[PDB]
Amino acid sequence: MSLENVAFNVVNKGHFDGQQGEVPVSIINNTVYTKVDGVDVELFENKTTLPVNVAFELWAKRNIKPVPEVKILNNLGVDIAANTVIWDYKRDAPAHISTIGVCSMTDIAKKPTETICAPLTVFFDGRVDGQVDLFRNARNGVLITEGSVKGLQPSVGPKQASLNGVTLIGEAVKTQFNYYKKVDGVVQQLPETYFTQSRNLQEFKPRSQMEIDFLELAMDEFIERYKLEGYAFEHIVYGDFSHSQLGGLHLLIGLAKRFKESPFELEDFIPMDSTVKNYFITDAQTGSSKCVCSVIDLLLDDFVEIIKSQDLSVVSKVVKVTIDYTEISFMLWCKDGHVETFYPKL
Amino acid sequence: MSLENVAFNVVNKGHFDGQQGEVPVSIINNTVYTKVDGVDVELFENKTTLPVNVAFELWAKRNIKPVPEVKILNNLGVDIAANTVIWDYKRDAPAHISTIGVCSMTDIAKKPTETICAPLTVFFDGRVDGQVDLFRNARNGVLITEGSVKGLQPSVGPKQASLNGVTLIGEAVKTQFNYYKKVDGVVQQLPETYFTQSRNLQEFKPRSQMEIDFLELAMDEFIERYKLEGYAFEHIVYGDFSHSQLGGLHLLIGLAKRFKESPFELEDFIPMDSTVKNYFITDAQTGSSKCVCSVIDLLLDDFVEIIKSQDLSVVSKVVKVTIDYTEISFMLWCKDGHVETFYPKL
Amino acid sequence: MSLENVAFNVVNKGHFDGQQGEVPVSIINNTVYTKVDGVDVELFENKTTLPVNVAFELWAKRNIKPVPEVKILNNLGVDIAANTVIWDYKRDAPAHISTIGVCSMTDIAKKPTETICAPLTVFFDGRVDGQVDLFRNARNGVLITEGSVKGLQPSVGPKQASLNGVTLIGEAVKTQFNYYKKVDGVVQQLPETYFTQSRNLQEFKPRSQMEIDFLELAMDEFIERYKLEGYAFEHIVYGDFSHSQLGGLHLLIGLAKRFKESPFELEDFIPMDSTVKNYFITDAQTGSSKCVCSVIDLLLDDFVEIIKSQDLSVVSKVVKVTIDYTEISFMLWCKDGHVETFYPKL
Ligand SMILES: COCCn1c2c([n+](Cc3cnccn3)c1C)C(=O)c1ccccc1C2=O
Ligand SMILES: COCCn1c2c([n+](Cc3cnccn3)c1C)C(=O)c1ccccc1C2=O
Ligand SMILES: COCCn1c2c([n+](Cc3cnccn3)c1C)C(=O)c1ccccc1C2=O
Repeated sequence: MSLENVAFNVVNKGHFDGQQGEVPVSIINNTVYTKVDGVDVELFENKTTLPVNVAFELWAKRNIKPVPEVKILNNLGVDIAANTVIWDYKRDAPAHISTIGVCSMTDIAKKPTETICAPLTVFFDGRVDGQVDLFRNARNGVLITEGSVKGLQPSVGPKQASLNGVTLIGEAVKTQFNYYKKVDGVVQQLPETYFTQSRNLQEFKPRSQMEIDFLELAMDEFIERYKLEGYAFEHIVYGDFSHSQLGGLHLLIGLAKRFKESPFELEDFIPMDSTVKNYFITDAQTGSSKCVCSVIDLLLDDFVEIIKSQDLSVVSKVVKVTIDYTEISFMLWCKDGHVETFYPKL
Repeated sequence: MSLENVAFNVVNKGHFDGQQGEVPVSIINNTVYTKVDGVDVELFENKTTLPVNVAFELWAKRNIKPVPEVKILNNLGVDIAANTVIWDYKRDAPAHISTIGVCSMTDIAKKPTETICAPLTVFFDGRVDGQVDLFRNARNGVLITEGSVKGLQPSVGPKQASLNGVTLIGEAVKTQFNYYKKVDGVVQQLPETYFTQSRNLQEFKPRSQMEIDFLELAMDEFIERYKLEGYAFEHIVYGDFSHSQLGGLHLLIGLAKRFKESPFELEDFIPMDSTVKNYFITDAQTGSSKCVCSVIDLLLDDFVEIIKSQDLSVVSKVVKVTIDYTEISFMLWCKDGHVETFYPKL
Repeated sequence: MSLENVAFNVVNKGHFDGQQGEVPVSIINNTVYTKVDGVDVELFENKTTLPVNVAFELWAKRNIKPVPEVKILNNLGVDIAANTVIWDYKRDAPAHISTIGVCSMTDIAKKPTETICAPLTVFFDGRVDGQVDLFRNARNGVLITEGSVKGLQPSVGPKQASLNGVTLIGEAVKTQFNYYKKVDGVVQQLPETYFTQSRNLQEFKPRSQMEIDFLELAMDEFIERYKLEGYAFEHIVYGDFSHSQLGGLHLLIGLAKRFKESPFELEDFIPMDSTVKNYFITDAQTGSSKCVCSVIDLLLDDFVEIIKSQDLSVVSKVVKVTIDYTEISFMLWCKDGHVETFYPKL
């Protein structure tokens, strides 16, 4: 361990790479600086709740390969990672507060076989040599692999993974993982799940013919083509901006469509990675706004499947949907056999 | 009062909504965090000169309806608001340092009828029940309403208002208010005033045929059409970029026209809401710059009216114009019956 | 000296201009505020390693004329400036930690003729009266002028200079300087040098017919036209995104071409001004990434000249090129008389 050594690696290798060497370091203002040719240059600003120098080290020792999005790990109940740091780029902080064989200040253990780790769900990366076997010996754990594991039934994970804070479907690298989980020394069967698409509002990319049609076509043209009469897409997806309180607008693709033609404000008042997000929206054009707007990025085809697979005979009820391996509650309101609204409740 | 309760509301409702409940809270680094599933998530970064936890509470209890822009309130001499917080999004801080019936740390009173409030100009919102009557009983105050008040002559305010930091002309909600003011227990007659348009440089929207022509047409074509020869629009509005010191460029629409074709730097060295703004501009293309460039966003039609309504017989003089209810001083330079320049002086 | 006076100047003149007057000032949170109509407004946030009030003063007293880019001054070995502050906008801090006749807290001297300055390479600005003569009397120094100096052989500097953080080729102002340097009281002959173009990725402007062709034409079309077969532009300039480790992509123009069609992430892990830059790149489309990607912004014509002026008979060797007056090392890899790669090594 050495602050100056960590700094040397960041300067010379872009991250911690176990290289020998030292550079001069100063710490002020929750910030780490290094001296370059007689002047101080900022290397790291600490936005975590850890000590500046500890956060610096964990950031430097972050996983720089494609890794599961934090929301996936959280949903599977991961407490800690084996011999790596999953950096949470949404929070600009470590996904997990403790480590195993990374950093002396945050380590609870050097190896995941230590008894302190037993009650924790440890994340194992099958791409790293030996970690598949560690998962077999672990009481509680989650495992990812690129291929088959002998004697374990896989769960096909999302297409996308996070690489240095960039969520992408890898072409030059593999981002689709098989998932395995153990609880109390017993291999679990992971449930059937939809997956969120983890897209952003600005450069929203469609991933189906339906989504291409939605973005290109007008509202009534689209609803007609896919026979979505009575499912209240006008409200739920397209959004209603007629009243002071903004109605619906619960699918990300719907936001992307409007943002294209008419910008608006999104306040991310809980800035973290989560399967579904709450935003305080204010529509700049109309002045329609709402304090808590639940937004989820499902493939529109998946959302259509879900809403078409519900009974529409009651006024209001909770609808449970497994998304990203967690149970998301939706509220379904109907009237005379038609949907009034269908939105996630967090 | 309760920090944890305020936090609960922000997490669950997006703002303070008087709901019961508590969440775990940590305060570090002038920042408020809450614990979500074993990890700390940032709720609020304090950029005010108040204590972090006080600023947090005032922000949470901000007015989330369309409200007057801070510049309007400042110009009318408002010192404090009755039973609400006008959040200043330009400064990312409370518009007023004291409160009435909001927060125990900043309250000077629970109700505006208390004698401490007498010398202060209190802001009353007629949309809130009872506040019209409080204004009648108040010695010093400013009132807004959507409609008529019995026995009071109104002043028609700006078309636009601020909703959650977004200045807009409301369609789904009403943003145009009637204004009333009292001084020493006497109802004032508010002066005839122009209003600034409160637009931004990037997505500048024209609001007249003249403004559409200005943006579309070339300089000489426009000046010809509206017979603006001798009023020196070339300098004042379009701007002169021939010399090291940038000449003119005092209307926002003029900046918007050039930014469209040729980007430049604007240093907002006094970041606050004000009827007219001073910027340190540097033109990227030419290298023409000026330390103090006074810029005001008047409707071009209004600006044309003002400059055409002046005597042009003297070399230099001060011209007073009521804008946003305050007296803005302009310097008018003329030569042989022609304008040389006409710009606001702050 | 006076904090309140410095603040008065910033408020009234946009920078320090030696005007008399005072405004109320508060210092909290490494931030300087001033009181305007009963509310605090932020004037300056300190991002330097100096005391907040010292950094404020140096920033206020920054040079607001076109000045050499910091990388140029660093390369020429400048330690200090005579009677001015070169503000480093890349680091948001003073380029030099000490001053001469600027600020009482940072001054080592009032005038550069003081004996403390003898071992330091002082930067002299010939546009300022008397400083040419000070350079003649100085033991160690660097001088810039707009025109000829009697009895000194000039070095023609870059076309571009920095004006208030904006690098530009001046039209309304002169940005091309003659350079002179003295070491141990002896005038030096500055070496023949290429210059970097100091452009940015987003609004990349071509400055030759070759560069226009590169941006417009496809890869194979361009390589054919300029007979660049065997120089491995496919790898070096255009970049290879086929493997998990990103190959090549060492010219800024190459990044600009791809960013146009396909965005990517650049982590500037040493945020300073330097002749060549190291970035941690992650390609959003492919997932191809690399921790240390050396990038230099040479005019493509200059880069073509350099690579065509090398012997290609050995497997690997270091190639030294004078750029921005400093020796930049390139690694040249060849195979059977063809280039494999040619990239800067820092
Ligand atoms: C309008 O209230 C009458 C009964 N009702 C409610 C809802 N809806 C459906 C709907 C469809 N489109 C637009 C608006 N509402 C109806 C018909 C809600 O979705 C709702 C959500 C959260 C709290 C309460 C309610 C609620 O009471
Ligand atoms: C050039 O000085 C000769 C007299 N004069 C001055 C002005 N103008 C008008 C003008 C019109 N277009 C471009 C430039 N100036 C003239 C003709 C100013 O506007 C001015 C502003 C602030 C301080 C002083 C002056 C000032 O003295
Ligand atoms: C692939 O290794 C076999 C020998 N070699 C190496 C290089 N190249 C050229 C090349 C051209 N295009 C793409 C990739 N490489 C070859 C042929 C490097 O550039 C290099 C850079 C830094 C450290 C080591 C090496 C290195 O060893």
